[PDB]
Amino acid sequence: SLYKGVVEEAHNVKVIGSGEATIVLGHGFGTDQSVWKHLVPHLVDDYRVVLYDNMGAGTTNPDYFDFDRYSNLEGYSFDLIAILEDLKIESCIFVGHSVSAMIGVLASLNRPDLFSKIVMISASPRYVNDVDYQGGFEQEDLNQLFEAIRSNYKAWCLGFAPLAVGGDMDSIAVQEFSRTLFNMRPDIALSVGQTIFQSDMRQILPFVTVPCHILQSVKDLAVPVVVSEYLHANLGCESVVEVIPSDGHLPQLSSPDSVIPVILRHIRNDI
Repeated sequence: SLYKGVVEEAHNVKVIGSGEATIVLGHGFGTDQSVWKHLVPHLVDDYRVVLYDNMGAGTTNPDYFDFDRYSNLEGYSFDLIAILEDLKIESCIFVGHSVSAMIGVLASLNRPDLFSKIVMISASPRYVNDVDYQGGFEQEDLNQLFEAIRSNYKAWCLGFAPLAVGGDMDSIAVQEFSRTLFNMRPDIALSVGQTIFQSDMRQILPFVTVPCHILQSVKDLAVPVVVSEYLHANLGCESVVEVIPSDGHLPQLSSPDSVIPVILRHIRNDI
């Protein structure tokens, strides 16, 4: 089949660890499964861990990027479901970073039986400000971002990576994220950037039935703190919010000492 060439090969699927329960880790825009490097060592002894890359990431084949399939987030949610079915995983804890949080939400709406919980990191149901909604961006801000990608992809990557990652502009996390951003095919980065930035998942939040743990940095370029409160209030499922005293959109990569313990508590404990 209902959701789908090897699925495991196309998504660079890696299955590691051992245990009764399975954790599936979904990464955000501009990075890949390497974003979970500091988390994975704390999971492998207790859980089976599934890592995969989103179609369109620089580590994936650009010839497999189906513009119709990925014209909405549902295309990524069907790839996630196909990965779970391919592996015969009947239930998982899903940890979704950035766009993967909404991808996970959508997959749980299509298949709630496959998810016991969703742990979101840097999630947002809508980036653009609306009448009674603070997303953090005006349409003009996105228009400037897309113009910069059209004009000079390399310069945009170098200017955007320290802003998205936060903290020290010469850190290893900034260098890793500039590298994975620049590994994307520029036209795919622009197409995906537009699909994500123009998404609006608000209407479906009350229909979510899988419990959600909402985690984010207090200072995140793409996610005002208010978005975490908006998610908690509007998700129809049982949810909990934890705002971390950290800076950055990829905090599990840039501040692991303070961020990893928080992610671990939400994975290991139920609401």
